[PDB]
Amino acid sequence: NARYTNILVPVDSSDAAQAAFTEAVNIAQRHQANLTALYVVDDSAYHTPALDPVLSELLDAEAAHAKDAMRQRQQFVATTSAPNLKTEISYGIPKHTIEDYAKQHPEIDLIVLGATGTNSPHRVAVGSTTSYVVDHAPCNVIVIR
Amino acid sequence: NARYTNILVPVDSSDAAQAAFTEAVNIAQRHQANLTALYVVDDSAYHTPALDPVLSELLDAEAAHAKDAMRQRQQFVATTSAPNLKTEISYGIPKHTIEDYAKQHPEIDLIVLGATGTNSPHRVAVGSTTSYVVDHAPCNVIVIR
Amino acid sequence: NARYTNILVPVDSSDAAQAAFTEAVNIAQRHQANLTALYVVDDSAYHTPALDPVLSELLDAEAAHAKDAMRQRQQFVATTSAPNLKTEISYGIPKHTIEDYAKQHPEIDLIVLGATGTNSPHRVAVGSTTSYVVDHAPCNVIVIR
Amino acid sequence: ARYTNILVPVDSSDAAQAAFTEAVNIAQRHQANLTALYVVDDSAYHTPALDPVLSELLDAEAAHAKDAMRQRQQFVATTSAPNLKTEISYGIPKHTIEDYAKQHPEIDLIVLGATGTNSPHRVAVGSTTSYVVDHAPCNVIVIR
Ligand SMILES: Nc1ncnc2c1ncn2[C@@H]1O[C@H](COP(=O)(O)OP(=O)(O)OP(=O)(O)O)[C@@H](O)[C@H]1O
Ligand SMILES: Nc1ncnc2c1ncn2[C@@H]1O[C@H](COP(=O)(O)OP(=O)(O)OP(=O)(O)O)[C@@H](O)[C@H]1O
Ligand SMILES: Nc1ncnc2c1ncn2[C@@H]1O[C@H](COP(=O)(O)OP(=O)(O)OP(=O)(O)O)[C@@H](O)[C@H]1O
Ligand SMILES: Nc1ncnc2c1ncn2[C@@H]1O[C@H](COP(=O)(O)OP(=O)(O)OP(=O)(O)O)[C@@H](O)[C@H]1O
Ligand SMILES: [Ca+2]
Ligand SMILES: [Ca+2]
Ligand SMILES: [Ca+2]
Ligand SMILES: [Ca+2]
Repeated sequence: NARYTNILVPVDSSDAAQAAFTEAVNIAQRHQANLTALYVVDDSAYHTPALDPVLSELLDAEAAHAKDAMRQRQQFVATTSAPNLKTEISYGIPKHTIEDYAKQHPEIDLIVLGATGTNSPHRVAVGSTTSYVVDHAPCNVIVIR
Repeated sequence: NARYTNILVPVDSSDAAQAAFTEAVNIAQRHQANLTALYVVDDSAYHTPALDPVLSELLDAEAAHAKDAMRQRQQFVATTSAPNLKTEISYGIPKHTIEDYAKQHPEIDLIVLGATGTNSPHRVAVGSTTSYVVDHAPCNVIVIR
Repeated sequence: NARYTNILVPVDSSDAAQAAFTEAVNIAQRHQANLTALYVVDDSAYHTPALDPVLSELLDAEAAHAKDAMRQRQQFVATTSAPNLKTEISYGIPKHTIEDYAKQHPEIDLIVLGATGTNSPHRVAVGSTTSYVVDHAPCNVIVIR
Repeated sequence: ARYTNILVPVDSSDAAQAAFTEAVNIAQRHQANLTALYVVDDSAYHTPALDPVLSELLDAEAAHAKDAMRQRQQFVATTSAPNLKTEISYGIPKHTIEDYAKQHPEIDLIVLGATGTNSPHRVAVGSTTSYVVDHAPCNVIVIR
């Protein structure tokens, strides 16, 4: 019977992304699929070179919070029958970085995304990351709400 | 342990939609969910009352063809372990009708869609019916490519 | 001191598109630009070859109605200081045809569009033809509402 | 009929500056008021302990946006455009631009670049433009 083999679940810090992760674990268990959770630290903030260290302080703190969240997720997955969890934090423009991750790891056959994220839940029904990735992903994409 | 209960798969006459239907059957099998396939006959063409019978002839043929496709899908589904298939042909503006179907049958907890359809596979990676439904659906949506 | 030289105003049969045309003539007058109004007859309806005559009867009537609206538009432009009006009725998928038209005539340096059209004013603030054209046009695009 | 009040939201990109330049061209022809708006995006993830770090960053970005505004004020003085209001706000850009137009309902044109700082090698129209075209109460023109 036909199955997903390699799932990607991009997550920001939002409850909607965490609900997408939870469903991605459920999908991974059902299909006995590999699972990768990816947080992108957005590094595109305008700055002159003089402000490099202030930007690093901000992003490295964001990265550390994201790593603490991934550690809790690894513990959670160990209580399920999903076979594994790889966790990854990378820096870049989130939507581009998600697209490139999928395209440059072509074994990935599903992306699981929250409908919304940290910025726009009381303004749109679907955020611009989700919309972009739906558009540009080389594989199936499921939007969780 | 959450599972889908009632899956809606909107189909046009395209191969992309038929691939979406095949996956919806796989999801319905794995979840033992109810499945409904829905073809919308687009009835919005410009016409004066004098041309009603001409348009009616064209739309009635399209409907009949869609019903032929549906009969074949019922036969397919009987070769699988999916519980059932409800088949529906509706007249309306496709993206609005899909949205309304999901909102008006709120037990629907997944919509399955092809990325593209009959019109633009050669111009876009995601068609405007998909993009509309991803935005406006009250439930999870999965885009199949 | 740049000016437009060759403006395209795609119209459907909606009031919103006619308000677009009205503004296109205003822009045309100001820049002393050439103006082209383009109505696309959507010929993408599902039909087998036995049905071509039924479809053609529908499309020819739509085309004839469009031609009468163009006649009225030529009359209106002659009451203004806008240099001219070319009118065109084409057959194809509307958003594709508009894109192709602007690429076929690269002199075109503005496309003027209504925000919405005949199908979706009660569902969206901007229609799918307009968003497609904003995305895909090789030149500036103004949206009229 | 003519435009009375034009808003031209700008980021720091060349695209946006081309948008600004056309906005001046439109403003002169119509003898419309012109406002240029730069929104400092303040949505970065951060805990309270990091408030002052983010403040430092955003305040520098704001300051650069002001140097751009000053150079634009000087350009507009060379033209017969009636005026330039310059403004710098803090918030989510696309939301802020929408709010600005609905909170100043005299605005009858928004002029935008097709793309901006982040995505010209990925999309033909950016997400800020997309959102404003959709949510604006008035005409919107996309410059490319
Ligand atoms: N930085 C990121 N890293 C990884 N995944 C992300 C990131 N940002 C968003 N996502 C994924 O995309 C989903 C939707 O977030 P998105 O950014 O589209 O919404 P939003 O922030 O509410 O709106 P917008 O950013 O368009 O204002 C999230 O639930 C998450 O799954
Ligand atoms: N008339 C319809 N009835 C039911 N579902 C449809 C209909 N039209 C499209 N869909 C669904 O949406 C999916 C994508 O089709 P969509 O219409 O968005 O693409 P397209 O025809 O290529 O592009 P567009 O119509 O934007 O030019 C289809 O695979 C199908 O699942
Ligand atoms: N067939 C056409 N020929 C020329 N221009 C068109 C055509 N259809 C739409 N347009 C142009 O696009 C503008 C917006 O129409 P659009 O089709 O996007 O909106 P809609 O019909 O309300 O929504 P949708 O088709 O997405 O449901 C119109 O005001 C017109 O300028
Ligand atoms: N922070 C801002 N303040 C004011 N105007 C802006 C801002 N950001 C973008 N704009 C306006 O929107 C136009 C398009 O920028 P947009 O942000 O949509 O493109 P992008 O940065 O290339 O893509 P994206 O942000 O979707 O990755 C700009 O040229 C500018 O006119
Ligand atoms: Ca976001
Ligand atoms: Ca379609
Ligand atoms: Ca339309
Ligand atoms: Ca941007």
